[PDB]
Amino acid sequence: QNQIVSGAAWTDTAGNTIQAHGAGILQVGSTFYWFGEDKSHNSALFKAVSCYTSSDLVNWSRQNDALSPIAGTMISTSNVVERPKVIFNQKNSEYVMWFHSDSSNYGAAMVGVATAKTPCGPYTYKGSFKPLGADSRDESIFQDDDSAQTAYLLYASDNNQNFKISRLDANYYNVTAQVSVMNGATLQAPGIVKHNGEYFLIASHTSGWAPNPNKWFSASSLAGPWSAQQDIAPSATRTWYSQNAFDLPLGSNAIYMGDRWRPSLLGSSRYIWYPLDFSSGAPQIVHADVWSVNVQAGTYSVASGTSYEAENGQRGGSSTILSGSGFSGGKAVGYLGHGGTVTINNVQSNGGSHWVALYFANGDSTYRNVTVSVNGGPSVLVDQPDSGGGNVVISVPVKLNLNSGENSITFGSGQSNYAADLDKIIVY
Ligand SMILES: *[C@@H]1O[C@H](CO)[C@@H](O[C@@H]2O[C@H](CO)[C@@H](O[C@@H]3O[C@H](CO)[C@@H](O)[C@H](O)[C@@H]3O)[C@H](O)[C@H]2NC(C)=O)[C@H](O)[C@H]1NC(C)=O
Ligand SMILES: OC[C@H]1O[C@@H](O[C@H]2[C@@H](O)[C@@H](CO)O[C@@H](O[C@@H]3[C@@H](O)[C@H](O)O[C@H](CO)[C@@H]3O)[C@@H]2O)[C@H](O)[C@@H](O)[C@H]1O
Ligand SMILES: *[C@@H]1O[C@H](CO)[C@@H](O)[C@H](O)[C@H]1NC(C)=O
Ligand SMILES: *[C@@H]1O[C@H](CO)[C@@H](O)[C@H](O)[C@H]1NC(C)=O
Ligand SMILES: OC[C@H]1O[C@@H](O)[C@H](O)[C@@H](O)[C@H]1O
Ligand SMILES: [Ca+2]
Repeated sequence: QNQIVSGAAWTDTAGNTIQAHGAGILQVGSTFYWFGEDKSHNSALFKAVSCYTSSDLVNWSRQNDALSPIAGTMISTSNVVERPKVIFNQKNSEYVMWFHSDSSNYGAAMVGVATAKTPCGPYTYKGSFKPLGADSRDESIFQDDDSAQTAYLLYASDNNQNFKISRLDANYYNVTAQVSVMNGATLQAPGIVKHNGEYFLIASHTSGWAPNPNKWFSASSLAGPWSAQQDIAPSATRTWYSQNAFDLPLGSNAIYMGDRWRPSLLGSSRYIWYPLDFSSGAPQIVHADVWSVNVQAGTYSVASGTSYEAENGQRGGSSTILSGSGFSGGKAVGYLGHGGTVTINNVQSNGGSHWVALYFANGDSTYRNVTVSVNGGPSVLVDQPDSGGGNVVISVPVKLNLNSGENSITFGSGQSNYAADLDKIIVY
């Protein structure tokens, strides 16, 4: 049944908001382990490397925290611990965790290591350092599938200007040699997945918390040469408002796992997971608002839903129709909220709880929100991130309770702040 619904608030088996940002994924046997920053405290300072497990990548269960602060050290609560990655060391039968270990102004620019014999740990800190003497901020660990299972650190170096790939020693404890450097790449948030014997690097450019168009690069060796940057998503959408975290191989394709960073409320940062489809020979995000993964078969199924054009709705109050090449049908409804509404009618449904995808444009740099009322019911307030332009449409999901047969859905009523411009909705 379960569904990967990007943008919705995800909850563990305990009903608590998952707090595993900067995802790192490890698969011991039939269990998946998801590692991330715990951001419960709405701050970038360190609180925990969390630990969640699952058997099918949707139903997650929060274990003990795999790494926890230590006062007077550099994994203390005055420091920063980002993007935990974990591979398994066959030789030592040992789980080695890498992370970006830094100071609160990111001037320290180090890696940190920790080990444990249990996948979810807890892990003991072995210390932090500059890899081969150089800056390391955003990083990732690639485990090759050669016989030695050689591991590589991927990291943004020299104040994020030069992207580097270096080989890990046979213990995964330190870096033995450089392999590759892209000078002036200003790449961060890296991941690598190996597909058809070719290495694909995925990475953001550097733009603070602001999402930018993430890029793919390929090479037949980790040393290179690497292809020039290409898009994994439509450029205007800024990776569908997200930033790469982990790229997990899945059958003959992969899953793109990104974070939607909310700097002003970091705990509430969302998880953006999409099929990464290689049918063209290269990774492309499949913009699936709702989709399912069958891990055992390495397949994904993209749920198909029904589109309703916001402009075919019934406007109320001071809402308007707007025109733009970014809108589906060429139109959207503006001036929603602050006295303007639109009701979408004859939304057909077998009844129950249905994921509905609100397609909108938000030209501001800050969040808006919209009220959503089904058949005159009490409204839920749905968040609307900055979209990248009044002509750029991304989508957020809201789970709604419909009746069998004909429903209505009302946007913008009972809110004094303007909402974002509604392009359409897709009822799954
Ligand atoms: C729903 O979206 C609206 C905007 O679309 C959000 O309203 C904005 O809300 C913020 C925070 O509540 C307001 O901020 C503050 O303004 C006061 C003085 O006005 C200032 O002293 C504070 O430092 C802060 O900046 C902001 O005025 C408001 N802007 C607009 C245009 O409405 C609202 O917060 C969202 N609601 C939810 C539940 O997320
Ligand atoms: O804001 C913190 C947050 O955002 C990301 O990245 C930023 C930081 O890693 C930061 C560290 O100094 O560097 C940003 O990059 C600029 C660089 O692009 C510019 O040209 O020069 C300055 C030199 O001071 C700086 O290096 C980067 O955007 C991370 O993705 C996220 O995890 C978190 O750290
Ligand atoms: C976990 O989610 C999966 C959906 O694929 C399913 O087994 C069920 O809904 C959940 N199981 C439990 C025990 O909560
Ligand atoms: C790795 O080597 C660095 C030198 O850059 C050193 O500072 C650090 O302590 C070493 N750590 C381990 C675990 O070998
Ligand atoms: O500020 C009020 C207006 O702002 C515009 O940017 C938006 O496209 C309109 O639909 C309306 O919301
Ligand atoms: Ca439209």
